[PDB]
Amino acid sequence: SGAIYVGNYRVVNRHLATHNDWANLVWEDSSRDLLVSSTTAQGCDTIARCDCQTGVYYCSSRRKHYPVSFSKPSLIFVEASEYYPARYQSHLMLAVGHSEPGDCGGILRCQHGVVGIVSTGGNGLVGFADVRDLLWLDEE
Ligand SMILES: [Zn+2]
Repeated sequence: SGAIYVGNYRVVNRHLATHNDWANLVWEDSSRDLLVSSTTAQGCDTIARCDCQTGVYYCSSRRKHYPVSFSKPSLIFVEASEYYPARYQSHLMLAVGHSEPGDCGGILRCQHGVVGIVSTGGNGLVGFADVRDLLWLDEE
């Protein structure tokens, strides 16, 4: 589990979105596994605005923060998980690392802020849904 709280936005994995999230929907994209909802309270998270490919992500299944190198956001085939069929996922970044389904929503950060959230796993890779292209999270 996990979310990004930027301004009056909450960013979650689309597959983990709640009724409240859908009742307060701003934007969602199945192909990216992202959903953004509106919040009453101001969040304090900063979205990274950069092309960094090194960062640190939180892995809840190991209670560890792992430094990782990660790929550029791309359209990648993802094998079946407990929450999606085998399919193409867009704006996805891969690293070598541990990811169980419960690790979805772990934050990946660099010196510039939040890069993305864990969205995929298996075959010894961890996949992160990028958020750095969503410049509208910074305003409104
Ligand atoms: Zn960065």
